[PDB]
Amino acid sequence: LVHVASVEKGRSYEDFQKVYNAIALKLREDDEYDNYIGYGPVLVRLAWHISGTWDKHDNTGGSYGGTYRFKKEFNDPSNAGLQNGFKFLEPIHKEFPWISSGDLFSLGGVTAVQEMQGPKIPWRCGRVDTPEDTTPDNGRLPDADKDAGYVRTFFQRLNMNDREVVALMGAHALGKTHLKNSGYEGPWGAANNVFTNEYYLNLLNEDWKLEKNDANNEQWDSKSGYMMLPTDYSLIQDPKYLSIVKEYANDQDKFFKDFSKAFEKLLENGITFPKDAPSPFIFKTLEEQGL
Ligand code: HEM
Repeated sequence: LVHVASVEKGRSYEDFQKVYNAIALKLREDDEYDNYIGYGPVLVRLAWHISGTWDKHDNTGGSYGGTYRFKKEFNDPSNAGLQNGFKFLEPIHKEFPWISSGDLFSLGGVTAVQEMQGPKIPWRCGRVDTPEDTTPDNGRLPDADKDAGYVRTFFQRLNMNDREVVALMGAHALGKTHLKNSGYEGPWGAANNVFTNEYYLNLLNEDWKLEKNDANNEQWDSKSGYMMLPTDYSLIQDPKYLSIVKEYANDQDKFFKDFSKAFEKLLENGITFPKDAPSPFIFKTLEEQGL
């Protein structure tokens, strides 16, 4: 498959900035969701899950075709709980009916991170909705009950290397697990709706204890009320992952720069951009705009 980026006809920077503003303002307004964590965490989880179905071998999956909108992908077990992020973005799509689904889903992730005080993520437009028969089959998204060699091998299908995987994983400072969605329960830290290098600091500073949870799954629990998944705990079991974890713990700006590069690569995998295409857009925050 080739997937050529096609700008939505007649739209420019100013148009996409209005869709960003709309998402950012509704993030401000619906602050009560999930005990006052707000929708920002589920929105970056949604942008990583629409993107994480990609396979570099045959160019199937990825963010381009906006296929999460179809039943098969929407009802994938690994996506339980994302229906909340979909329902949030849906009034915004009715307001701007011209934006493609993959562009809206991916832009929700960019808006969430920058409004939660994160790095600026450059974003590119151009995904085109594709038919229901291009919807990836269930089962391409990663398991939590596994080790550092599973993680390295999995992320290789999206050709992410070690540094990219560790940086990407740092988005687990946001939000929390929910027993009814994934069989795991608890947050990764205290400030779970502000983007910081906290996940790395908890991983190197907490006295973690392995316990079974109410779903019979194992997880690492700390005295502080925080949890780590087996796949998360892997990053300090592997000698190569652990030097990067330490590096991000001592330097949030290096983590912000590397997370910025890898989240954009994750959102653009599987998409060919012609060089007549617009440069990546850097969107302003509500705060930068005085709104
Ligand atoms: C091996 C990789 C990964 C695994 C096994 C994994 C697994 C999970 C699980 C089990 C949950 C909890 C879902 C729930 O109960 O609602 C979760 C949540 C979340 N994940 Fe990951 N994760 C992985 C990678 C990533 C990456 C690369 C990102 C983002 C760039 C990410 C972002 C999030 C966010 C922000 C949440 C919280 C959402 C919320 O609060 O509802 N994850 N992850």
